[PDB]
Amino acid sequence: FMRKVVAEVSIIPLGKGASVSKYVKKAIEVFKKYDLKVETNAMGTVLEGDLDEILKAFKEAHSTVLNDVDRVVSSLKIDERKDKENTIERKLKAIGEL
Amino acid sequence: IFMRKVVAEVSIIPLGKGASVSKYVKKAIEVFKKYDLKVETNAMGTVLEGDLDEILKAFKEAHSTVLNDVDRVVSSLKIDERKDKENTIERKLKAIGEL
Amino acid sequence: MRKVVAEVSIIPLGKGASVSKYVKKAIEVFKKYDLKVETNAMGTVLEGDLDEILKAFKEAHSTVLNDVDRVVSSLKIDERKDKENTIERKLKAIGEL
Amino acid sequence: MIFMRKVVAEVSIIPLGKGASVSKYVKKAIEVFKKYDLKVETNAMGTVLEGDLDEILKAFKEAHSTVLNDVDRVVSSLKIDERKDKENTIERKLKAIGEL
Repeated sequence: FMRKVVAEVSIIPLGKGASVSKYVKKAIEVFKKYDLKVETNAMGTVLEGDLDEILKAFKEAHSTVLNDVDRVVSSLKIDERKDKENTIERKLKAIGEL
Repeated sequence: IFMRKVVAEVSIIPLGKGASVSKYVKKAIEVFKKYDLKVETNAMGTVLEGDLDEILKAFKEAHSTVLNDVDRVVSSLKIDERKDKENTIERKLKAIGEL
Repeated sequence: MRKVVAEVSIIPLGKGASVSKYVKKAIEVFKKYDLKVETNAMGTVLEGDLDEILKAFKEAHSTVLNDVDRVVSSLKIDERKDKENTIERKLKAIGEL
Repeated sequence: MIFMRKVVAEVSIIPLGKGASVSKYVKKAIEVFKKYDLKVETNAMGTVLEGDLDEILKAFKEAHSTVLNDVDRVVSSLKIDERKDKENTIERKLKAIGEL
């Protein structure tokens, strides 16, 4: 990485009803192809790594799901700072989660 | 006796105090322990599982707790609810093989 | 009165292509409350009491859930205590009014 | 605008700096978006964009980065709504929602 950040992604296919886990699992598999730390939770997936890699993984993940459906709503949230390292563990420690 | 279970995610961001906002966020998270909710904090937000009304109240309090020490706060609440299957963190994670 | 400016986005997960149909229903719900409502292409901005917004949010979400099996709704709140916060004030502060 | 893959999006660039006021930084981000080949419609909680997906991703990164140059931390969000069965435009969504 050159410019590390911490992010969270959510990819939701529309028009396929409520059972969409099969599509979401596909998106998660996409992130794992990149040089990123992947921590999936029940409402999205947190990523740690190069900003460009995250942007590319986000687009691919979104696009992969869209390939199987007609509409997808995807969200990408980036948290980047200059005063400290941008890592998952640092954020967790800062709030006493470790 | 009445449980309308949903899974949600909350993020509270205090503004005007620079980059170091963890001290405020920690306080907001503490609030959740007072409610009958499952709490799973991650690096970008806090996932909650429990009654919808309880999550709405916990959200308002967490938001307000931070606003007490800062001048401005931007808070987000996302709700995921379905009526065909149980709304639990465990089931969602199992469904995608994370458990 | 505890005024805030907020944004609500509701995603209904159905098997048809028209979601706007259900979202329109959610927007009508907002209008039953004492709130200023400004809908845009990605969500609806609300201005009014925090409690009223929380109630309106819950009802809008629930109304859509009555038509589809799953709904993902988001509520974002921007509250400040140093100044009065309103839709028009926020817009003018950035020269977008 | 010029595109190969049009989508409708909403962005919010939140600077974590000194003082509750962030208007200066927010306007800076908005000016960045306007420099790209996109339709820009700012509302009180975010900025809606219409244009090519890649142009939006580029604009997003630059807006986020330009704000980060002035403050020590930035939390930026991008939400994309893309469909293949109908055109992805602000106008269509507004007409479909009863606003136009």
